[PDB]
Amino acid sequence: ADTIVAVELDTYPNTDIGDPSYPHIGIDIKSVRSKKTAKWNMQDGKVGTAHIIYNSVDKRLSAVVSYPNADATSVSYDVDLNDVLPEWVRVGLSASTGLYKETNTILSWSFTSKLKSNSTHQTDALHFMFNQFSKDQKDLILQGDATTGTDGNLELTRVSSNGSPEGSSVGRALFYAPVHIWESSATVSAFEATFAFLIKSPDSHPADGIAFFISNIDSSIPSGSTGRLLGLFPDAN
Amino acid sequence: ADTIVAVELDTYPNTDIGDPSYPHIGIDIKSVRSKKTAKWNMQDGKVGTAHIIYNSVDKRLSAVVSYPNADATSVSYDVDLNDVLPEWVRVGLSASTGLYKETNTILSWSFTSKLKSNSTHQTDALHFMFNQFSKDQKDLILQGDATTGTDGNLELTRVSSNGSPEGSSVGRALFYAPVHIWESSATVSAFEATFAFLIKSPDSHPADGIAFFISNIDSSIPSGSTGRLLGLFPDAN
Amino acid sequence: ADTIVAVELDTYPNTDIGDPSYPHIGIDIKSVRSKKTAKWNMQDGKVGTAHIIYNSVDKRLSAVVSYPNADATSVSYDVDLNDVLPEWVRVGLSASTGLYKETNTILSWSFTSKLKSNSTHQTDALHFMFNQFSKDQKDLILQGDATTGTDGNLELTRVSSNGSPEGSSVGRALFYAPVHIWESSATVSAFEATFAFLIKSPDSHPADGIAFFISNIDSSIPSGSTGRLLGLFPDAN
Amino acid sequence: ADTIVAVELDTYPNTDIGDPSYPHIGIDIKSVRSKKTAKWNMQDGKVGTAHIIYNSVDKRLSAVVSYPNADATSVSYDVDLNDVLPEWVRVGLSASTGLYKETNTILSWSFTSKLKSNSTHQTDALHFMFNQFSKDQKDLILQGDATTGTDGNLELTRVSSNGSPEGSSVGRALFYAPVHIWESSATVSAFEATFAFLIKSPDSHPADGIAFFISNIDSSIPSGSTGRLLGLFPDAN
Ligand SMILES: [Ca+2]
Ligand SMILES: [Ca+2]
Ligand SMILES: [Ca+2]
Ligand SMILES: [Ca+2]
Ligand SMILES: [Mn+2]
Ligand SMILES: [Mn+2]
Ligand SMILES: [Mn+2]
Ligand SMILES: [Mn+2]
Repeated sequence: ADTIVAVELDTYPNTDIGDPSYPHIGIDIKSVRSKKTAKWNMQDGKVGTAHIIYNSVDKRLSAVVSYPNADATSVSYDVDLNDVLPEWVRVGLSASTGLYKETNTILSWSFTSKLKSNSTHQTDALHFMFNQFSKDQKDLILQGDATTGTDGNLELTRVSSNGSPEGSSVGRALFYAPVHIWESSATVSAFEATFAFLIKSPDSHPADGIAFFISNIDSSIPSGSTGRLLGLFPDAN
Repeated sequence: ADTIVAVELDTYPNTDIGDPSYPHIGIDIKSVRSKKTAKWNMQDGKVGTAHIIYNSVDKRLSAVVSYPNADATSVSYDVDLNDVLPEWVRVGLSASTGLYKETNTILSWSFTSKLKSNSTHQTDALHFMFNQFSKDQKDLILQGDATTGTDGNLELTRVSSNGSPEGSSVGRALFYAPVHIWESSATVSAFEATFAFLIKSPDSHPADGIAFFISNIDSSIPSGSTGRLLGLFPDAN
Repeated sequence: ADTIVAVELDTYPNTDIGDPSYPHIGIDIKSVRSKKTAKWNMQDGKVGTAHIIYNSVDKRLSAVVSYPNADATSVSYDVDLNDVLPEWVRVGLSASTGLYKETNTILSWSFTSKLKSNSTHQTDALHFMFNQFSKDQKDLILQGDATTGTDGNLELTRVSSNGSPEGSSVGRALFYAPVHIWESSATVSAFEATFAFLIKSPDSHPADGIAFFISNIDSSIPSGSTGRLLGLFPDAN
Repeated sequence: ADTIVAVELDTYPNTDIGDPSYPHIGIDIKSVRSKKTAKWNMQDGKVGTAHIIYNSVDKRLSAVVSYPNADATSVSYDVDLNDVLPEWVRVGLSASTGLYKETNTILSWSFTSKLKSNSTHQTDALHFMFNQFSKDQKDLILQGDATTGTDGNLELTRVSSNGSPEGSSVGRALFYAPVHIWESSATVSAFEATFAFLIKSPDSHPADGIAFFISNIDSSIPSGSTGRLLGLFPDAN
């Protein structure tokens, strides 16, 4: 009733769980215990951009977190979303804070996803494009402390009037229209997403990080999703 | 609180209103009293396909209802949706029946729509692709007697087990995610849609017709939307 | 100077090479000796549709040849196009005949391909859409006996005035604009293509088959590309 | 044999022709004598972005040249490209210099274009995406002094090693694949393009300007296309 696949950006390495010793990216299937991990070179206060693709033919969850001038960090995990995700899913954004401070602002957001059938070709599909959120932003489902329009951006985490990334925070947002994972006569399916993000830390010990996650249209933030729980996974591991 | 712009397919010409004397297409702004009209050559039991575009620069509501081998029928009206539609709209499908019988089945359905901002370029946008509806069809909002999956199609109107188009009927359906008409820093906006439809009449006196309409996320079928009221307009004219 | 990756549709099983004992699909890297194979259930005179995807993160050449009502046939091979294809490639269509007769008509043709950079996001990319070829068809590069506009279709192989698939034939066609495989600051690349095809055989012993292939902008049909050589590979194996 | 429709960015107002008295934008059909004009507020050394759309239903050439924080400048002209452009066209970029200096660098470039037929729906079409040009840039046709990869950008005009916009210059570039304006069974056609540009002037008296133009696959720069001739129109007016 509340299951999710997440692609997470980890700034604050919680050794106690199983994350490497520095900032890392990887795939989480069912829990905080990411299945695959990788090391990315944090650039505090710098502009970033994430990417993520997959499909049934191959069924391989892959990611690419890039930085300008800086070199690429990727990770790939083999999994059957067919077996994991609800036939119909929802797409949103999560970011987190707790003891540590950090900014979680989204500049641009893009989502592509299609479904190939038996009939002939070019069956079903959907796209959502973002470069600036509004005070309106009505085809979006925000959770908790997310803020849209702050500075004309999707700000997952709590911010002040001067910047000052707040702590002990948590919220998220998902596109209105559900998504279609797999189907009766579908033999070739696909998903594509990219997203620029902006993490800012006055501290050298930045918060927790960000995260792009897939779950049920019903997905809700659990208890103390705060902290390293990036509001993707309850206390279970 | 319940306003709409509609592109309608009129099979049953109700002289009493203002529709020409044979089947016609045109633009309806606020009421049944379509603003522009045109004559299209009905092909009962044959496969059809509608199209419709517009934008602010130009602000001209235009349409093209085609038939294979058959020649094109188009109509164009000058209007300010900026002035008419809610800043945030919804996209759906309507078809109608009353004293007259006719089929209103959708084979394929496509929706494209984008928003150009000041920042730089390629700001906001969305796409929805359809070639076959499901028993599921969960990212769709159906109204009344619409049926999804019947034969793997979106069937706006009431059908029997042998075909037999039902009469005195009415229903519709809209994509889940709202749409974004105009905005703060948007100076160049656009909308694009095409759709194949299938109207079937055992009778020579076919029902009412079909209709592609834009309204509020709140849009609901009025009283006796049945008949020529194609469930787009209440009794007001 | 003349290298290619091909996704081929094999109707006429030439045991002497290494193809299974019935019609099959698979990946060919450098030669006729396809690297991966699979069994698809031919439906002579019936409408078909092929699909094919891949990318660097994963680097896995995958395919899906479907038939309506009929079940799916797929194959997947792990390869480094980065290491194989010219930084800049060309996209076309090949089909073949020799001792055996068969039809090789294309109804629809679709090509999607993009390149993700370091700068920010949504870097480079291209699309080409086909549902009917012309007597014109000017942004297409046809080779040999291919015919465009015959019946408003791309007909790779030689046809008569009554149908009568010709034999001992060979030709192909590619989109004008070159394609961009990999690049300096590209860390996330992708390719997507689908295509409906129509193979017709008065005989029970149909020709050779079809094939979607990637090569150099310079790609030319070799000697006796005819036969099982599907005009993709010279005599080398 | 050499005809063109152009959307031009005019920095250097040549009163002697018919351009207003300050920088302006407008539509040129057959000649320098733009048919429609409008006033845009130049921002030297600042980042800009142009847009342009049209189609048969409506047949209205429209444009939007925007600047960040700054307000929009648009122009619209009614014309029959069906009657003017070759059934098959080419898409490129032009910029100009002469007595006056100015920079003409392109950051991003985007092209969308489709063709609706009788068959059913979603007939033909093409897309080209740009955010950074290469030393390679092989699916592009550059003319004269255009430079690709200079700083990872398409630089239409002649630049030095320190910047120093050169004078008395002229060149352009077009996408490889031709374009399809109108056709046999096409009743609903469309074209869409946006583009960010960067004009830089050490002087207060900047060169000539930029220009997005449509012509024949054969289009070549005429004599002294230099100057206000923005290399779009020969000496004829
Ligand atoms: Ca952690
Ligand atoms: Ca009527
Ligand atoms: Ca063979
Ligand atoms: Ca001038
Ligand atoms: Mn972790
Ligand atoms: Mn009417
Ligand atoms: Mn073989
Ligand atoms: Mn001028």
